[PDB]
Amino acid sequence: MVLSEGEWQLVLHVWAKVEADVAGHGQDILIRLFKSHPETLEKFDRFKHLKTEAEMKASEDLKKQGVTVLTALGAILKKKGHHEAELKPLAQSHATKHKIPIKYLEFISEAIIHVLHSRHPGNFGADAQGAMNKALELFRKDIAAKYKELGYQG
Ligand code: HEM
Repeated sequence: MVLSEGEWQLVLHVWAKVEADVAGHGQDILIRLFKSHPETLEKFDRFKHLKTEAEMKASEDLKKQGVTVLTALGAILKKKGHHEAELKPLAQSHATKHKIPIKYLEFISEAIIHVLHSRHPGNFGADAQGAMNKALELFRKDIAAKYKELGYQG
C-alpha cells in the first residue's frame, strides 16, 4: 500500500501536535493499551507488576518507555513510507528478543488512535483518522513481512 501525499500530510499534521508533549502522549497510549489488553503488560518485565492505573501513571519507567516508543514511531512516519532501514532493527528485537505478535501491534495501533481522537478532536476528524489508520496498517504490514524473513510468526 501507498499513502498519497495528502494522507501523509494529515498524519504528520496531527503528529506535530503529539510532539508538543511526547512523554504525556506516551503514557496515555501505554496505559490505554495495558488497560484494554492486560495480557500485553506481561511482556514488559520491568513493569508488569504494576497493579493499577495510578501505579502506571506514577511509574517513571513506563513513561520513559512511552517516549522511546513514540520517538521511534515518529521517525518511521516522517519517512512517509521509505522506512526500510528504520524497520529492520525494530523488527529484529520485537520478533527475536521480546516476541511480540502482530496482534499486539494491532492493539497498540488501536490505543494510538483512541488517544489521538480524545486529545486532538479538531485535527483528528474522519479523514485524518483514516489516514493514520492507513499509515499504521502500512507499518504493520511491513513489519509482519520482516518477521517472516526473520523466522517469526505472522
Ligand atoms: C508502535 C509500535 C512499537 C514501537 C515503535 C516500539 C518501539 C520499541 C523501541 C524503540 C524499543 C527499544 C529498543 C528495542 O528493544 O528494540 C522497544 C522495546 C520494547 N518493546 Fe516495543 N515498540 C512497539 C510496540 C511494542 C508492543 C506492542 C509490545 C508489547 C505488548 C512491545 C514490547 C517491547 C518490549 C518488551 C521492549 C523491551 C522493553 C525494555 O527494555 O525492557 N513493543 N519497543
